[PDB]
Amino acid sequence: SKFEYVRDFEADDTCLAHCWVVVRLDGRNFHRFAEKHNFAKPNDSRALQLMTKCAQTVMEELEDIVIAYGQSDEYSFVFKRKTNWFKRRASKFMTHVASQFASSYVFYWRDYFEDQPLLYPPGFDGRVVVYPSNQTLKDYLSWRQADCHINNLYNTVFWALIQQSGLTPVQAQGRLQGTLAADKNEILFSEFNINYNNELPMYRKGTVLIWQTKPVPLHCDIIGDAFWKEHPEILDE
Amino acid sequence: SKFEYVRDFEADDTCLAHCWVVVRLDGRNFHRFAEKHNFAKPNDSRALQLMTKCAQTVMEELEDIVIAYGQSDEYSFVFKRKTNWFKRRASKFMTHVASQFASSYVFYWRDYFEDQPLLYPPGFDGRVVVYPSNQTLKDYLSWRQADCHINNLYNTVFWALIQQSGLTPVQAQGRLQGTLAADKNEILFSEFNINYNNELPMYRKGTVLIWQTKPVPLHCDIIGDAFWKEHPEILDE
Amino acid sequence: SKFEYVRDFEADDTCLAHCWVVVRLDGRNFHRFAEKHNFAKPNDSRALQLMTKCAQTVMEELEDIVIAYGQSDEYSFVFKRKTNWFKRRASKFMTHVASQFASSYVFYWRDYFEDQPLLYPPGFDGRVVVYPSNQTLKDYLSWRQADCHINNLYNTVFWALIQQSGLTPVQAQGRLQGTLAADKNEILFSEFNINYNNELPMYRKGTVLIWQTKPVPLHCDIIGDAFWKEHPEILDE
Amino acid sequence: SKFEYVRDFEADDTCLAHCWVVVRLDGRNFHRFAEKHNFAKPNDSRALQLMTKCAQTVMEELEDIVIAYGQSDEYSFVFKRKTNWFKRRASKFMTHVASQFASSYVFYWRDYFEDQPLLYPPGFDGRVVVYPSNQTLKDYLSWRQADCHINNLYNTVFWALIQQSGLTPVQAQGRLQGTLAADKNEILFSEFNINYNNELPMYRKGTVLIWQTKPVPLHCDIIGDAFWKEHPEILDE
Ligand SMILES: Nc1nc2c(ncn2[C@H]2C[C@H](O)[C@@H](COP(=O)(O)OP(=O)(O)OP(=O)(O)O)O2)c(=O)[nH]1
Ligand SMILES: Nc1nc2c(ncn2[C@H]2C[C@H](O)[C@@H](COP(=O)(O)OP(=O)(O)OP(=O)(O)O)O2)c(=O)[nH]1
Ligand SMILES: Nc1nc2c(ncn2[C@H]2C[C@H](O)[C@@H](COP(=O)(O)OP(=O)(O)OP(=O)(O)O)O2)c(=O)[nH]1
Ligand SMILES: Nc1nc2c(ncn2[C@H]2C[C@H](O)[C@@H](COP(=O)(O)OP(=O)(O)OP(=O)(O)O)O2)c(=O)[nH]1
Ligand SMILES: [Mg+2]
Ligand SMILES: [Mg+2]
Ligand SMILES: [Mg+2]
Ligand SMILES: [Mg+2]
Ligand SMILES: [Mg+2]
Ligand SMILES: [Mg+2]
Ligand SMILES: [Mg+2]
Ligand SMILES: [Mg+2]
Ligand SMILES: [Mg+2]
Ligand SMILES: [Mg+2]
Ligand SMILES: [Mg+2]
Ligand SMILES: [Mg+2]
Repeated sequence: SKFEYVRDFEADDTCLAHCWVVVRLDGRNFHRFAEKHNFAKPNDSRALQLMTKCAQTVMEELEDIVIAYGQSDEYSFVFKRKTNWFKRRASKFMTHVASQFASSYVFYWRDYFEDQPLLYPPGFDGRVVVYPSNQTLKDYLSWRQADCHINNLYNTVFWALIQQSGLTPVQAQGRLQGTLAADKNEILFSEFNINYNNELPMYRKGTVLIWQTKPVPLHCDIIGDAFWKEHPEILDE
Repeated sequence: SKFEYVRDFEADDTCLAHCWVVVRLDGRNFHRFAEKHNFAKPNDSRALQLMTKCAQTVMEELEDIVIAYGQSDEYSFVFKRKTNWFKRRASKFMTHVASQFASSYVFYWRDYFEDQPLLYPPGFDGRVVVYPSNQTLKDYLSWRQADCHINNLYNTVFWALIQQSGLTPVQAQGRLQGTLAADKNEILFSEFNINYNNELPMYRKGTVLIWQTKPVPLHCDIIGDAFWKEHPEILDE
Repeated sequence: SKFEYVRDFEADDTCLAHCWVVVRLDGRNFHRFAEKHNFAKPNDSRALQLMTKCAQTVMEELEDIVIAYGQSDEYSFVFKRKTNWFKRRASKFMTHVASQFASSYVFYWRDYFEDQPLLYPPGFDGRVVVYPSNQTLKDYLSWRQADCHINNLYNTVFWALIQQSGLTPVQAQGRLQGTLAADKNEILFSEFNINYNNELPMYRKGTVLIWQTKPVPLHCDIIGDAFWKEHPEILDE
Repeated sequence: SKFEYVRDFEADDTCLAHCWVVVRLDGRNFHRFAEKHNFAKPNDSRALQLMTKCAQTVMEELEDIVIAYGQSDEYSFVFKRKTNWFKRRASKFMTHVASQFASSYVFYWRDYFEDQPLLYPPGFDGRVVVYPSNQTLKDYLSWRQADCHINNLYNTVFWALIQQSGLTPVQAQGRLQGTLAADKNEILFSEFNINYNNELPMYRKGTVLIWQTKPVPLHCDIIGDAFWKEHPEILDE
């Protein structure tokens, strides 16, 4: 050797046994990316589906992933809790998911933005997070979907006031400050004749991914017991 | 909130202060990748330069990277020890580097393999490693370059016995087993008239990357004090 | 400051939320300790009760400890899973438990070994371990009690062959090698007229500690659902 | 097994190679302890020497400790950077030091407080901290000694105003608020005829411990190059 001792400094990063491991990817500086690639506000069917695409690439190229959830510039992958893939080394789980996803992005870019030219190669960030119980995991997801629902309902009526109402951003925010759920939902139905509840289920619920085999996308609620009692092969395994 | 508590389970991963942080990327299952994309043995000018390309993308899109080194299906990025980028969160450092690199790969694929068609989107793995001293860091690099030199000298004469000598792999390995440095180096000069020491400096030394501004590639030795006394802006900062 | 920056190098050690934290203490070089303080084989009522003593000291001086279990030169303390004591910093949990226990040992030494003189100050080691589920925690305990039962049944018949049978250690081990449960249990009943099942419940079951208030010691089985259905205030909290 | 799988949940805690490991002990609730055991303000020769005692116990019973430093209710042990004791497992280093120290405390209590009766068994806390360079380590110590010097100079004149000047605490603090170094140092020399610089070197410099063999206590400055150039066997090893 004479130099291989340096390998000793590599610290362990094993994830806690019998726990759900979760890798959450989120595009870097994507606010600036959507700009330069003219993304549709508040939702851009192309983007969401490209992301859902990459997501599947990942769910197929990697392993033990029993579910994924996407929304905005992000995706979460939930590996089977008894996974033994890579000895549960957190560093592996996050870097493979992250790299795979990022190379799949530029790859399938044309399939979704046939007209639009990818200006530069995009960045993504990762992280691993361990959830000890099905409840905590479930809660994690709900935290995400719910985050989605709170952002879409905000952006939908936020951009309708800028575009279809001709208001500068600084205004639309000043006008929506303090509004409740029914508050915004009304500003839509009555101020733009938009019935939120009719919006695409991929904008107000995000995207789910399950095996059916292959990773079939869905836009159903995952916060309610129903979805889970309907799909028990996912958690009790 | 009502669900945001789940965020609390995200464990710290801060890297030890005043230490060199190092991210080392290495292509996944690349043995099978080089196969399907017909890579040249023992070296493939295209591959090495694409890698060196991505590497620069990374050194520009990210920050505080004072040096990089590449070889085979890998690259190491050494961030400035007093870096404060991302509060030294190991998870960030590795996933950005990994994702960026992977998206840049498919992006600039044509520029290097204009003829060859990228068959699928490639995978990369990451990791962070902290080195407490300039000596240990330097040793790390030497470990890499030296690893490079030991593999190239082995593969060069390993493939010359299979290709230009018509030997099955199982043979060439049985014939090289136990050979010393001068042993292989001779099997070349006298059995194929190949003077190893004349081989491309990018095959037997790998690739280095420094600022000159922009990331200029080099193929000089980094194991010898010379290189460092010649470039002190890199370590003593 | 001018020197306080060094405080920054103190790494986080927070234990995973909603998880059972467990500190397990085990006397250092106690084999040599029991020797010099003439401990009774295979059990020494003094030792076990001193340990159970210290254990209570700990359960009172520290907090959120919902249960403890002792045996041989060790004790395990199980903190309430939603504990927030010390922000769940693993380093605190283990060092307080360890120090407290060690000072209580020398303190109450006379109360248990009134005749015997403590020769030197004894050492103890600690560690923290996180268990994600009640099942895993329960399993942990069973692992301990069961370890206890497997050692006591071995030592009881191991020392009866050395003392009451006049056999050198090397022999008694050669004679017990390969024996089953009923094998040793018989070597007792028929070779020394000792009915194992009649042995003190503190030798073959160890010691448990629960609040009743104060930490009341017990010597009942904790591997069987009974104990738990009998004491639900412990886990479901 | 059938239960031993639970052992798998024990996470690694290895300290970074080629780095100074440091265990810092600090008495728990000692403010209340000194009270009940009538400690002398601002310094109590008994306490400081008992602590320095325990400290030596530790430096002898454990290993690779190349130096220690004490002051107030605390002590720091600095293990030799290339130590391999316990595979550098942080959990071991801190719990042994902590337990050993705590049992030695109650043990040698009489030798220092022959008159005073130890009321209850005392608590201590631990932690491990890794320093990458001799400079950072040195700085750590200076941080401690300097902390000592800043507290002793504050307490000395803080208690002289309460005792020898008959002022309630709330006052003495209101009077010392905003004073500089020369400010307090003068309030002494001129208001109580006390020349600080003449105070015991164990009160304004703390305590150091080196091998000479055995752990010989000292009260010299360790912040100045002198001490180190005078003792090079400690760091360059
Ligand atoms: N117009 C448009 N922009 C979108 C859409 N989905 C995501 N984005 C963009 C704008 C959002 O600021 C961004 C996602 O939020 P982030 O918090 O990740 O912001 P950003 O990516 O700048 O931050 P980060 O990369 O995490 O540092 O992606 C979409 O459907 N349409
Ligand atoms: N023909 C050819 N293959 C190359 C060249 N550079 C790298 N490779 C391939 C073959 C090597 O097995 C591989 C790099 O070694 P690795 O140990 O990373 O193997 P592999 O990527 O299969 O493992 P891993 O992905 O780490 O699990 O990349 C090249 O210039 N020419
Ligand atoms: N005679 C006697 N010895 C006992 C009794 N309880 C414990 N011991 C002693 C002998 C055992 O070897 C030791 C506990 O087992 P350990 O595996 O902890 O051994 P030891 O303490 O030497 O190792 P360690 O300190 O963990 O490095 O304590 C007892 O009741 N009677
Ligand atoms: N009278 C007196 N008290 C002392 C002496 N040395 C230490 N102490 C006591 C009073 C100080 O508040 C205490 C050491 O400071 P700490 O910050 O450790 O306070 P305390 O032990 O309450 O906090 P902790 O246990 O860390 O939670 O020990 C001494 O020589 N004389
Ligand atoms: Mg983010
Ligand atoms: Mg983002
Ligand atoms: Mg986002
Ligand atoms: Mg590898
Ligand atoms: Mg590879
Ligand atoms: Mg490789
Ligand atoms: Mg042990
Ligand atoms: Mg032991
Ligand atoms: Mg034991
Ligand atoms: Mg403290
Ligand atoms: Mg204290
Ligand atoms: Mg203190």
